[PDB]
Amino acid sequence: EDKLANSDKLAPKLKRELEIIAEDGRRAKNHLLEANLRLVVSLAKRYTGRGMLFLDLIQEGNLGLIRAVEKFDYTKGYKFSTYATWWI
DNA sequence: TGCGACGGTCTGACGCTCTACACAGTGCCAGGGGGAGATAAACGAACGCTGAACGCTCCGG
Repeated sequence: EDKLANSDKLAPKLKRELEIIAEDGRRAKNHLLEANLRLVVSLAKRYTGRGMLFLDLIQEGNLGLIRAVEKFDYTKGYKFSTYATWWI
């Protein structure tokens, strides 16, 4: 999606393939997010019962978790949970 | 479709004062942006000093 975001002229079939890869990447974004909904629910129930509703805490942690997945890299050899927990 | 019945939904449940009260278990710091207060200077203003100067009654030789 970064390559197709550029203004350089490429093949239209190549741009279609890049859009397909971008759609697959967005599907991966989703799949990771519904993978980690359970852990953000657990860490939100860790912080409940203090004047703020449970589902509000879950959704705010979900915002923190999409922040986490925006700032996650595979170069460091650690699991997603221990890095996501700080942002949650 | 007619049947009860099963169920949810919804409502108020006389009136006032004398009286009448308050509310509780789970992280942490660094980097950076704004405006509050102190500073010393500045352009302009008017504020004083300079007695001088005009004019008066004046006691007067």
